[PDB]
Amino acid sequence: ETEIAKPLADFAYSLYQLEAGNVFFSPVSIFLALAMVFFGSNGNTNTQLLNMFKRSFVSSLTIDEYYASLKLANRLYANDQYPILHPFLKDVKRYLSSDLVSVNFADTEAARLQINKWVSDQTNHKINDLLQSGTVEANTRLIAVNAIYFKASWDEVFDEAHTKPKKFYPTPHSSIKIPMMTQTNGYSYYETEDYQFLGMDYYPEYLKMFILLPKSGKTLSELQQKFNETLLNLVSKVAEVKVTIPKMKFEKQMNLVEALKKLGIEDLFIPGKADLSGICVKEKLYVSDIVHKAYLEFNEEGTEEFVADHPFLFFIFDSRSKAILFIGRFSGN
Repeated sequence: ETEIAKPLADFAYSLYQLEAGNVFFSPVSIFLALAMVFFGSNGNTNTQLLNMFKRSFVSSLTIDEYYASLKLANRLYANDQYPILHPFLKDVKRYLSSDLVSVNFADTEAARLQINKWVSDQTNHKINDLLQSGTVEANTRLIAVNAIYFKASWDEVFDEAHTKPKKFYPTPHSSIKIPMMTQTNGYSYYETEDYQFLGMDYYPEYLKMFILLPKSGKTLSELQQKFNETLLNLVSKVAEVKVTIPKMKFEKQMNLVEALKKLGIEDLFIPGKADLSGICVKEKLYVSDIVHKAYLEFNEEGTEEFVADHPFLFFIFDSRSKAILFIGRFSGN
């Protein structure tokens, strides 16, 4: 549980810094995807994986997460031609509640459609078309598709009649008028010279969303180069706040190969060089594409003093495991 939290949060931020005005993804979803190939990898492939996200222990994390709903859709799709080692299929289910499925890549479009529909199922049809065309090819060996579906009501829902459009400042010069939610209520709170830090509970209340709102004459960009830690900000919160935050919708699809390459994971995507001998010994597998989509709303109702009217960072936190389920940024597009 907590043993995973610290390298998970360090991985979360590292990817967040490689990122575009608004950002939204699930560190946990990608981290368990990496977990799957780590389990199946050896040699240099496995070392670059191990050095990236730092035997598991994650089976302790996975058991934490379920029971509103939180559903993981973590899955490898392996070309038909390849026999797959049985211990890997057992461990990936036992310790990660994930699996590898052998699939007919002949008829590339139909396989792609079957996968996107599988992903739709586990995401109550809110993560759809996760695979874009030309991510699968009749000779593709291994693709990883990756998402978490999170639906939860605010502990303290907003009164829709107070949702007034207000000025939001991508930069102190410029301005754009957007719908914002307001209410006055009890919230977790902490403050420095440089930012405010707000906690908004979901229900159940160990699910919370957090916002780091830069104060004073500091922009998000300069502040970002000073974290993360985010997990420590957790420990320091204690307050009644009048909260005004944008009411918005995040739907980010991301092909992660280039970010993960930049992070130091490379052999995994190189044919011939990738070592997935723990998945298939009778043929050379390699990852053509890891694809991730993340959906989430700032809604009066939840997912689907403090005025967040300039750029801010946000993350969705599970206090049980201390896991950063989602991390993101809102800059006004």
